[PDB]
Amino acid sequence: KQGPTSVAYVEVNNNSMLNVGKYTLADGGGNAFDVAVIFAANINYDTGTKTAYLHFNENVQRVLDNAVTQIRPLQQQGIKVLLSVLGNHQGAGFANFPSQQAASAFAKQLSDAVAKYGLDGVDFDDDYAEYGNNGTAQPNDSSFVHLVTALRANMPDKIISLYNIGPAASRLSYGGVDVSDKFDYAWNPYYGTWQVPGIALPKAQLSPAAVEIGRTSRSTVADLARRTVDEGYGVYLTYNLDGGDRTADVSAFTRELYGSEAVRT
Repeated sequence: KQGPTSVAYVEVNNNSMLNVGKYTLADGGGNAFDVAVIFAANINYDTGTKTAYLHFNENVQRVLDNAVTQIRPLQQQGIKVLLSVLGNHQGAGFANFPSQQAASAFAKQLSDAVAKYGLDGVDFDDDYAEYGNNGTAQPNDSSFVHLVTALRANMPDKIISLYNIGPAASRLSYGGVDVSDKFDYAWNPYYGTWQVPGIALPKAQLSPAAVEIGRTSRSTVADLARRTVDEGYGVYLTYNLDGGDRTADVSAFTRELYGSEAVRT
């Protein structure tokens, strides 16, 4: 196969991670999706100890517990599985850790979870942190740099991506350390639009295109996939892959990115 890296987010509250592996190319049998993102674990905040901590809801916990049936088969077929981490309305976000020491401890929780569940990496979606809640601080400009540096050092051979949104997303430099190059990819969160991420990564690692499989018109899925290839960008983002038969929607972009329609098992 040859073309941009395709990513699929799955809201595990309602959908199965396995749907991502159901799609292959008619010509070649290659994967229609290269990366699968578990959406999403959380950054919670313990008001008592004034410490943020990683949290998994019932659904997230459940698929993680069942890695052998939910994640593992996706990986055997060559799809990389990432755990997305999102804000949870508790004031703590990726941009307000009080110190390097504090961000590092959270980064360790991340790498420990990735190691413990055999994941390929982590995705950051600094949304819903609702900074300030529970007496927390607003975003500062070293928190994220400290979090990313520590994580990258914890799992140097794995994936770390950025969902381009929120405070964290524009706090990539501090004290001479720009953490842009510690990200493997970065992509646009706005479905049905082309918005190039600001992060300092080469075209090969960015996805200005964003689509919601099923919602975005197949004509826009296609125009976005086409511009991706035309402009030379190396990543393409699909959000909310569900269990319906989305063969036509996947083919919309696979024909332009890879030159083959998709088949679904």
